[PDB]
Amino acid sequence: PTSDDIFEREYKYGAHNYHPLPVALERGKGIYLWDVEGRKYFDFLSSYSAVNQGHCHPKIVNALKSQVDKLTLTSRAFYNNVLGEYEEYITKLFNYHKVLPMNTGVEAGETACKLARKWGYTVKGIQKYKAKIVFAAGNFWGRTLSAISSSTDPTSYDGFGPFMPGFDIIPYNDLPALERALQDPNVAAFMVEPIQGEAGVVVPDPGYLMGVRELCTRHQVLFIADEIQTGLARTGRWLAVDYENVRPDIVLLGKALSGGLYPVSAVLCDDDIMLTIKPGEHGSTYGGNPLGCRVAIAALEVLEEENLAENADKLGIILRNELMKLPSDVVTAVRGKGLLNAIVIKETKDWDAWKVCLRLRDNGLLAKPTHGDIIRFAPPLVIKEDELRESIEIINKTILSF
Amino acid sequence: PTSDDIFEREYKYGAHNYHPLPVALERGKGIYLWDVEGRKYFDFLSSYSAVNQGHCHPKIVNALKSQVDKLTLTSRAFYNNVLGEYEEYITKLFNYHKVLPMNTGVEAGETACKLARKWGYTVKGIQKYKAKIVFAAGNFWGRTLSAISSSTDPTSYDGFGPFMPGFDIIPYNDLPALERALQDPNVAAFMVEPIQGEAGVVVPDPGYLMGVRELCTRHQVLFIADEIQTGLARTGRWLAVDYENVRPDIVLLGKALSGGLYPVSAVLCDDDIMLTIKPGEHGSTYGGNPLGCRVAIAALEVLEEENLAENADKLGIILRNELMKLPSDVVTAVRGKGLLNAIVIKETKDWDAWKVCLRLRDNGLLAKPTHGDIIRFAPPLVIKEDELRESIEIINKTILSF
Amino acid sequence: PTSDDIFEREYKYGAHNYHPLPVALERGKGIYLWDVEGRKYFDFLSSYSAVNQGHCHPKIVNALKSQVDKLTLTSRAFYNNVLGEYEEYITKLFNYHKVLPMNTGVEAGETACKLARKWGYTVKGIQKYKAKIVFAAGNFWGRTLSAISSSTDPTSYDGFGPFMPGFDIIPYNDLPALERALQDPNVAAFMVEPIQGEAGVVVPDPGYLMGVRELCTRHQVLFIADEIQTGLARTGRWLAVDYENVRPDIVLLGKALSGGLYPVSAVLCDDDIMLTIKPGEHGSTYGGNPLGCRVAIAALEVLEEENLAENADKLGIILRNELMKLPSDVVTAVRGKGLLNAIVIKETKDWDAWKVCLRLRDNGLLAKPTHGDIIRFAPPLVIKEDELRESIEIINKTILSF
Ligand SMILES: Cc1ncc(COP(=O)(O)O)c(CNC2C=C(C(=O)O)CCC2)c1O
Ligand SMILES: Cc1ncc(COP(=O)(O)O)c(CN[C@H]2C=C(C(=O)O)CCC2)c1O
Ligand SMILES: Cc1ncc(COP(=O)(O)O)c(CNc2cccc(C(=O)O)c2)c1O
Repeated sequence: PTSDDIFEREYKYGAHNYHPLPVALERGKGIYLWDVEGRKYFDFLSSYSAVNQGHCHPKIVNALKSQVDKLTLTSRAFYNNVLGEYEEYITKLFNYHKVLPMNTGVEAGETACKLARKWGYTVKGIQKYKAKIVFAAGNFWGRTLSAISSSTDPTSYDGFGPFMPGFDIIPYNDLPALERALQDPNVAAFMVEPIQGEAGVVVPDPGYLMGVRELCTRHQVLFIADEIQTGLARTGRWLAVDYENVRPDIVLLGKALSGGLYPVSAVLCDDDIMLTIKPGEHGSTYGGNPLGCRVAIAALEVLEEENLAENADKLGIILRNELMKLPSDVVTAVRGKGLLNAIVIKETKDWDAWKVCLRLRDNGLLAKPTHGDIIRFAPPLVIKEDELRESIEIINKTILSF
Repeated sequence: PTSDDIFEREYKYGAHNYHPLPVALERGKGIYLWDVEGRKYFDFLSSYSAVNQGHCHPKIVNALKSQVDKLTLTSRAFYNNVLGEYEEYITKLFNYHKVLPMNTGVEAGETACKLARKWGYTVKGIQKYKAKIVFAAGNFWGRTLSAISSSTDPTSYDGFGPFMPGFDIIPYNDLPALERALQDPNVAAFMVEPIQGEAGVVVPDPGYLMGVRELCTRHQVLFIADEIQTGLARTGRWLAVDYENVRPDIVLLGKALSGGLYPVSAVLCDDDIMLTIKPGEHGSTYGGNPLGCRVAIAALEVLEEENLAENADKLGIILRNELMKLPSDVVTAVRGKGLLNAIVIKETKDWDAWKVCLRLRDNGLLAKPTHGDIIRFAPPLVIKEDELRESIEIINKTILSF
Repeated sequence: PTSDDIFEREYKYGAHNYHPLPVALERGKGIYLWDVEGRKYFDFLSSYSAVNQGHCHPKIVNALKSQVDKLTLTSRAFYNNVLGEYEEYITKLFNYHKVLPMNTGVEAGETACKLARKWGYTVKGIQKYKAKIVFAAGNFWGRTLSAISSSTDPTSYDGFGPFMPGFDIIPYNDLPALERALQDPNVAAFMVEPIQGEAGVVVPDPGYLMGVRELCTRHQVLFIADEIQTGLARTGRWLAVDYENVRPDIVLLGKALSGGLYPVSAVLCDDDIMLTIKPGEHGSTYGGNPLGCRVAIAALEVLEEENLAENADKLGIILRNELMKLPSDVVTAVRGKGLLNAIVIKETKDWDAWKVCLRLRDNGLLAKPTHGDIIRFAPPLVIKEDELRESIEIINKTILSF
């Protein structure tokens, strides 16, 4: 019942794999969240880009409610009338031959690694089990053994047994390093985030994505774009990669694909790649279930109908321009695209990002630091200019109160 | 004859592999340098740590002058009376069984890689040509094909053909990454600089070197310490690694080993490692020549007799403490050990490190930026407190004139 | 103090990467060397062609002595008044646009490989990292990982980890093999020694160098001539390649470039090749230092003023003609050009080249076998006919005493 009671209970019956910001939410609608004491807050995290369409979006909620009375899961042992409709929809929306439905973001990543590997052997001709996938330092795509194996962050891999072989890491936003890495004919793919979220919203230099595409094509290497956090209007486009008109070989979607109402994930690619996996060689119990498909279609429609991409683009500019007005002795950097932004706090003797977020919380705005001194600002794409302007002032006062 | 004439001539008859600070020196003594116009300057670069003992140190100069009239080079085909004297001296000074004499820093590095590899196969038992050497990102140990192959800096490797296999790179100042890397039994060694010079004087966290030593020992991996720039009193100790009482398996020395009077390099290690290389398997025409050995002995004696290490330690503190008094909107960071220091210039619309160095030059102090916004401050170890204090003020005025 | 004490000391404190001829020299002047017991010897090795001008040549010694009191090293971070003077001198002497100054022979070689590669990509248009450099079997250009990678001699490469990719080897003195090799458009250069020194003074057939030049030009491949041992009057010309009037694309000089007083190396080529390397892409701490430049200028002047080339040519003929008078059951072959010569000892049950060299030593002449049965005879170019005649008799008696 009480925030402290809630914290207390979780601490007793739940694993301590997290250290959340001490706020106990019980309701959320649009850009707002309310804790157990009734206090309202601006959501400047969007569940890590999962609630782009805002919390409990009516249209998506309706889709869930209508389908639950009909069918929720049959398993892929049999067909369900909804999946194919969703598949046709998403493949045409993103312009790819097929889609492989999964549940979580890591799963989409695993699927991509399996597609890349399978393709490397069956199509590229790499000798069995000598295939490698290159990743960029600072990457974050999940918590599976394989995912943490490509991580350069000790917090993800330290203490977690022997790691997955075949994973090469190179610096991010580095075309020369990529080119150097692609000299090995055993490389099957390169997986990259158009903008690294958890690394601290690190935006690569303009031309980077074009370079990656040119390099991968030239060396017969698959370009896997992890758009699980940057895609679906978040950065101001359907896919962050759209900013440079780049067409990755494989695109990974997740989070906002369901508006935060169901774990839905997707991996898009053409037949020459997708069909390397035969019947019975890959799957998931919940992947492609009826319920998740209806919410996915609805979540995608919301993004389309409400032109959330153009909104994100317009308002992001304002957000960044205003944030840049803050004192350099305070905010050392402001970066992002669309509504995926972050500020770098100059950690000193007294203050730090956590403290800023605690006080920010006290002033009605919810956010969390990514790397101790980096604070992410990513409010639902349904936010309005005035609402943005109000939150911006909450950020200003908090920042200027230390 | 004229500075501009000098620049002009070099531009016409010399390769453009450099873009030096526009100053044409013709004389140097101790901490001072004089250009062709007679203008005196404080040397805050020390020829990249090669003139620790100061320019044209009388004692070293005498050693060179006496030996040149006797013998300079016989080649290693025959013995010369000087080499063995030097060997006994340096091995006992640094407490290692033997020393392999070479000329340049890269050569010492190459020798270490060859020792590591040879040892990996003959002693560790690694299968022929599967041995790997791990390096830390940001490393810089020369310009040979092999050296640039371990580099993460595009300026060193871009455009320079296929690279040397067997070189693994991990982040610097990262014990978890090292440990993860040492899981491969094929790793023969880990080469690290106690403090990365060219990376921008990046000092690892206290305990790092102890961790590296513990990790290497535990995994039967050679710990190669590149002390070519941090050693010989530069950081305040005979070897920077002395700060944590760590004993690397192989130590690389160069630069100041001759006071800047002759290219002399050295690789120190015990018999179990050194003796893996048999007669006729490694060498150099000039390595271990009589002339270089006399200057080397003299250069080492100067460091000892004049207690330059303790001086570097004492004055470095002052240098850093004073530099830290500068405005944060100007100097964003000050780092170093002994007289190996650097400041990070907040590059803005108007100013940058090059400009600061140009004006610094105009005010009588010579220094050069390492990475566009990083300026190194490393004056000869023979500098005095008042002289340091004077140069410090030259730095202050220049910094505060923008 | 004693020869055996000297051998003993080195064996204890120095790496065993060599097995020199048991002679402990302490002084050398001109063509003579004196050991610790005062015994005088004729130097028939010239420090592997490093002391062409004779040991401790007064003119070169003076140059070193004058410059040491002024400036020795500033580093390439700043300009020094001497370098440009030397550059203008050497470029005009050899008739090439520019010169890239380095320290050791291998470094000049590495620089050439980097120039060839860089040129291959930026000017020839070879795809990134597919460029190859062809070498001739029996080649020897140093001890770096890259250098040993082109070696066909097990003693240089065996046990030294994975090798450098992109290095193709073809038989020496073989135009058809070269032509066949140059069919691959990815070949950027061909590095050759006009006469292979360490292979055992193997002189190619007349017309070979002309063929190489015609072939390289026709296939847009750089002709890199390693004149580090054959150049600077040693064979009877400024460059051994002068014998056929061939102009290589890149010329490598070293050893005698300083008369054995300082490690000085040089790589000469025109702008279209030299300028492919931009500022900050290649260098060396000691490369182009003031001290080395003065000795280099002096060493070159000595060669010029004293007409050492014509002397080497004249006396070499006498040396070879006399050596050929030896019994075939003893000396199976006599070869060379200028003062770069060698005899092939018919190794039998009792005698061998080492033994001949040991007894030769006992008779006052110092030489060393290159490949067990090949003995090199290369005395300083300052030798006189009578002195040569005397040494020739020492060779005769020794050879005829078995
Ligand atoms: C870019 C990216 N790709 C994949 C994933 C993994 O998605 P999930 O498996 O559905 O979580 C992510 C993860 N995004 C975050 C998850 C967090 C969490 O574990 O609590 C925190 C922060 C980001 C991303 O980012
Ligand atoms: C730490 C370290 N180790 C080796 C070397 C290479 O030694 P050299 O072959 O003697 O140069 C260096 C190089 N230091 C610098 C060299 C240059 C240059 O090539 O001009 C510039 C800056 C530093 C080390 O730093
Ligand atoms: C033809 C040639 N090119 C380059 C080199 C290497 O120069 P270095 O200055 O030694 O780096 C050489 C090496 N010449 C040599 C012959 C015998 C023995 C040695 C040695 O002891 O390593 C060197 C040649 O020949």
